[PDB]
Amino acid sequence: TYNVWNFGESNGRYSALTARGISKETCQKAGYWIAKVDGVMYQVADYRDQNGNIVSQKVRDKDKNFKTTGSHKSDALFGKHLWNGGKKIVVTEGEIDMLTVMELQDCKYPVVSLGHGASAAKKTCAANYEYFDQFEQIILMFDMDEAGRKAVEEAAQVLPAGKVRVAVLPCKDANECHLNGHDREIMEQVWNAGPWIPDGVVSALSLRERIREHLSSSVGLLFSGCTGINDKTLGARGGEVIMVTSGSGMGKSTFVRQQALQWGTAMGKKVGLAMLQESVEETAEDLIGLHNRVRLRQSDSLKREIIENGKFDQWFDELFGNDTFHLYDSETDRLLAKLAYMRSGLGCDVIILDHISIVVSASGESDERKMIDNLMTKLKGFAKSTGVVLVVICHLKNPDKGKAHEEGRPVSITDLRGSGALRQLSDTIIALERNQMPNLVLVRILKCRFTGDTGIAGYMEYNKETGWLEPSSY
Amino acid sequence: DGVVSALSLRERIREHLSVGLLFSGCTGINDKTLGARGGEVIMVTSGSGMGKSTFVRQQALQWGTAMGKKVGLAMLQESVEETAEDLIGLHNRVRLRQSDSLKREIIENGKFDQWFDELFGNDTFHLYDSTDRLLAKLAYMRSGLGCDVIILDHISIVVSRKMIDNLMTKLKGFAKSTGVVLVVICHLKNPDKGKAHEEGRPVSITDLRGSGALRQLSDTIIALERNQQGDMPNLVLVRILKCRFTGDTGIAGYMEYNKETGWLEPSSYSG
Amino acid sequence: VGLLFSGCTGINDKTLGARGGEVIMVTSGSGMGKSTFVRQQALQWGTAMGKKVGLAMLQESVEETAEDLIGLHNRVRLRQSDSLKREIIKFDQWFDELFGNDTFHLYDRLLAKLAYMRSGLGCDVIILDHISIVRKMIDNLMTKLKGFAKSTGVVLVVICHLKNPDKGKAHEEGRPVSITDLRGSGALRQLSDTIIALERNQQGDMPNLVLVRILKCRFTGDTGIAGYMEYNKETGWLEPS
Ligand SMILES: Cc1cn([C@H]2C[C@H](O)[C@@H](COP(=O)(O)OP(=O)(O)OP(=O)(O)O)O2)c(=O)[nH]c1=O
Ligand SMILES: Cc1cn([C@H]2C[C@H](O)[C@@H](COP(=O)(O)OP(=O)(O)OP(=O)(O)O)O2)c(=O)[nH]c1=O
Ligand SMILES: Cc1cn([C@H]2C[C@H](O)[C@@H](COP(=O)(O)OP(=O)(O)OP(=O)(O)O)O2)c(=O)[nH]c1=O
Ligand SMILES: [Mg+2]
Ligand SMILES: [Mg+2]
Ligand SMILES: [Mg+2]
Repeated sequence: TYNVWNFGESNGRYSALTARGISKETCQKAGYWIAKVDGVMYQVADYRDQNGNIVSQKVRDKDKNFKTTGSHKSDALFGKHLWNGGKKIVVTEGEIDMLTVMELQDCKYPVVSLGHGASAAKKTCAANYEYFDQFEQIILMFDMDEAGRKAVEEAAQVLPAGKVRVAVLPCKDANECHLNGHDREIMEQVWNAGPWIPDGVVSALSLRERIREHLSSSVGLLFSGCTGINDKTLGARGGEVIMVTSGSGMGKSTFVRQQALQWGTAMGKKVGLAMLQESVEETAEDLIGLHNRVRLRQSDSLKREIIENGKFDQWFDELFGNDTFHLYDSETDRLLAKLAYMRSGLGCDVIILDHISIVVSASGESDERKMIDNLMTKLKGFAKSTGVVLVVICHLKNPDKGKAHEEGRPVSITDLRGSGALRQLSDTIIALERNQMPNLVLVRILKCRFTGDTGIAGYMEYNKETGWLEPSSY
Repeated sequence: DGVVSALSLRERIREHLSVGLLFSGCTGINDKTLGARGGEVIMVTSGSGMGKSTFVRQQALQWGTAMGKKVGLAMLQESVEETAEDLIGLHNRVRLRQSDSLKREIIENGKFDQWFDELFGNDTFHLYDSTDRLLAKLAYMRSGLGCDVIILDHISIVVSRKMIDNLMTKLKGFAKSTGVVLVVICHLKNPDKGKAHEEGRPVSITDLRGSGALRQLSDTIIALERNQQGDMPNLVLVRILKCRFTGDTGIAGYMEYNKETGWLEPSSYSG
Repeated sequence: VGLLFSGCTGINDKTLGARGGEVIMVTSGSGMGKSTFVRQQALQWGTAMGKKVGLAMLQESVEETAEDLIGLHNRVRLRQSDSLKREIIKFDQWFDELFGNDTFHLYDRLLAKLAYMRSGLGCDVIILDHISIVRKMIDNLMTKLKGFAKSTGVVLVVICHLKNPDKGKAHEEGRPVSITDLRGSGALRQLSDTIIALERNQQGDMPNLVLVRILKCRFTGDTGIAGYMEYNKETGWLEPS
């Protein structure tokens, strides 16, 4: 705080470092020494300019604190003044790493250190562009941490290209490789380092193993109720978005719960339901009677009879014997956190997002379209990063003229309600239509990205006594 | 001052003029707009699921092998393994992704490595893995790789009105300074009256999402249309919408899809 | 009367040509031919008029806008014929025929360059090719250019664009460009002196018949349909019919 501390007025001494692994000759060469002020021994490093004049002290205690004695610039490097050229420099992260590298080479290669570290490296590298122009190769030697990789990624932009090489280490940095006897690896990473490879670009030649293992694993997961759906779309796949549409009360949820039953029972996949039309008391209740080929909630006489005889526990045990059903009950930020907890932690493979029109209309926004677009692209980014089968349910809008959508109207692809990016970022669109013959439902495949065949996929019938979607003939 | 006289400019004009890249399939394009040139930003437009990626992938495949120029992709929409498998299947005439029993054959026969080194044997193709960071990556590809064709697969997911105008001015300044051939895919807006774009509706230049400067800062716009719920779903119509260098616009030709192989090949059709 | 226009000879029949101190705007859509129409007036005011012309190609480079002039003066579509670009490389005789004088001055912060072209060079026709790459920043720029044109008295021709129509056909298919269709703000139809619009049926029977519309005139005042020009794809000159 006061001024540059002189070694005479602070009882200075140039000695070795036993617990770090640095002899006294390298500390005599650089200028790292120890003062005795305020009783406790304080270590101190010296900053010089390009000429060689002392500009700053840096004082560290026994409990790893920092203390600048005065004006701290950004164009001041720890270890810069000793060299004024050369063919190869090694840039470190901390300050003991410079002593570590100059210990093992007997002062033969120019080694500099940063004055801020990895937090403010871009500021001290942008102002130091002119010092690195007189050099021929630059070897960056940072930590093997997240902040170290971020600093070596973001600090190689302001430097001249073609000279910046990055080395890897099995330690944290150079000092643990100096302590643990790994003095044979750090001497090879200086002379032979890794060339340019920024994250984001991938060469087409060095991709053989990933393409080899990628066509080995997924694929499959057939549908149910009809054959033409699997004849045209070839099932549901990881990383896709299948969007099922209908009118009002046309059977857009019954088909999805039937597919959830077939995918949770016949194939053994963990299924995560996000039902927002009803509570969790109902969407786990109808599956019992649907597996037992009846209508459970739609008959009051059978409810008391299965309460009395104890058959309800038998029906609960024969269905939910495995942990294959994860329910959810009802901002748009925490819902994706729930889906990430269902995908990463518990391990779901089929995630159903029912009735999306009450997560874009229940949020307070002035403009609905940008919110729908941002939600859809963030959900697609989630489904592409994790790679999970994701079914999403949305609705239709009002026609301009003619019949209504709930009386046999053939739907078009522009009838999706809310925006026009619901069909641009979805991977399969299935529409269900019927006419109130009140049970003849037809399936229209509007868009398929995997195959190409669209149009009428088939016909089904809804059973009013059991609750299944049976295939018909017509 | 940075003014330029037209008197002391003789050698710069003489050294400048000392056709360009051609399109594969629908040979009425390179007769009408006279092929692709350096410093161009080409726009590709169609409806939802009409074959924009399918059309641009064949152009990448035919500019990566028969011309010998470096090709840089940017698949912002999907993973690089999918587009790599699609390129490998498309060059060897055999539809690979949409066949399950054929993918497991070539990994155990050992001829997959015979397919891999035939087309990726050179350092031609360079893939990208998913605002200013993407521009920095593309500028790094152009500087330290020297690629001639750069493909941007989906511009709608880049937007996370003036934010699109600034991006388009920045891409135009990049393609003007570096002189790289840039291909950009963009989408159409929701029609408010009549049929949809997927049932053969003539696409105008008005239908562009986001802003209105997508047609004021680009050099050429190619639209593709095809009747989806119709009699045949593969006969496409190609429409040139704007060309600064030639000017002649309109209907170019017709192509079919060839469901077995996947090559967009031209065919004959009167009207 | 002042400066005359070459092609569409109903303009100087209606607004009596251009005059000093004016701000001329050409408003058309994408693919209508705004740069070719202003290029022709740049060519016809540098050799037949004898006036110093200051260009500002903010949209294109300086190599294309010079080769375009060299080709257009010699009746040859130059930049699009590959065989003729290597046949003539007689090129220096074509070069010193129109660049042998000190008439044309191209351009590769902008107002300082324009004030240096007016003061230090003596240019009387300043052409600004693209304005959209530069509500406050547009109107402030228009008032600064208006104060500059009032202080100096230089003819100024600036290209701007049209907005996106919300109902009906587009501007590229025969819709008449009204006075409302201007981007940025509403001061573009209040601070200029004349507005010339070009209309041509792109997706039509013939794409090479442009109609010219006058939208405003502070001297004569009469507006409406001017005439009809053809393009002559072999040559490239907009000629009236
Ligand atoms: C498809 C179909 C449904 N139904 C009955 C079963 C159910 O009681 C009801 C539809 O079941 P739901 O799936 O609950 O209705 P929905 O999802 O279409 O409506 P919403 O948009 O509000 O979510 O109609 C028939 O009777 N015949 C049929 O063909
Ligand atoms: C071009 C074409 C594609 N197809 C089908 C089969 C192809 O595997 C599939 C590929 O279409 P895509 O290229 O994936 O469609 P897209 O990229 O334009 O749409 P998006 O914005 O969602 O990315 O389309 C046909 O059936 N007939 C055709 O003529
Ligand atoms: C006027 C006219 C131009 N053309 C052609 C010649 C040129 O290739 C092109 C000229 O149009 P441009 O002058 O380039 O149009 P623009 O400047 O308004 O738009 P932008 O630069 O953003 O694209 O059109 C014709 O074919 N017939 C015509 O009548
Ligand atoms: Mg429902
Ligand atoms: Mg695509
Ligand atoms: Mg122009």
